[PDB]
Amino acid sequence: LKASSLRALKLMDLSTDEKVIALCHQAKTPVGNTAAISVYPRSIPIARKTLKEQGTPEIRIATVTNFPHGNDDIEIALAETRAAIAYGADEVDVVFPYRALMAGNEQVGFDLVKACKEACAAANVLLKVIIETGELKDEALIRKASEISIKAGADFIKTSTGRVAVNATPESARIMMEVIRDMGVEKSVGFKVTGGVSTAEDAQKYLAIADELFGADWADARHYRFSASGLLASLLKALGH
Repeated sequence: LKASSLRALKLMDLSTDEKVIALCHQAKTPVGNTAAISVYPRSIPIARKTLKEQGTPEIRIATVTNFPHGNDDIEIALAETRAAIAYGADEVDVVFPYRALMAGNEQVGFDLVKACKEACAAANVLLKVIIETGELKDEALIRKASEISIKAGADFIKTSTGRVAVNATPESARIMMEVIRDMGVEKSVGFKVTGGVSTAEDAQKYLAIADELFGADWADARHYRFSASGLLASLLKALGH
């Protein structure tokens, strides 16, 4: 559990200016740095300044766009993504238009993700795509949203916004990672769990899914992330802090 907890901590996207600064401080933990912090776009500049000032410039800055709604207006999602890039994001987590998919429109999800990926790729920014598994609910829809996102060039597929009633489950995590495996894209596509990981014991289980599917070396920071309320504290407690 100590080994899994240290591993999970180093895979976290940890999520007023004073609160952003505090977040950056919290990412620099006694046992190592989280992979990233996650803030709203407007907070990226002050976060970058803080991370540099505390000597942790390698902590990535992630942000969110089309968020949390997953609306199907490509031009708005793209403008927000371009703004996130311009603010200085290292990574952008865009919400997939999951309601449109549930209404039978697969193409708009492809087009939205693709537009955002093209912007991100031009700037060497990673794109994560939030599919909102807790709203999709159905295995087939979770697979479909995952598949479309991957085909459109997602660098990560992500369970959830954290803003709806149901976020990640072990089953939705397994389904999404199976899509990565089945599509043969494990080298280029990561998986991010949001919600459902309250404890160090939970984190261990989610990591074990990846280890079982791909082998224990797969889940590095380019391929696996965590975000959940309370998780950092639980991980630190497991590690003696």
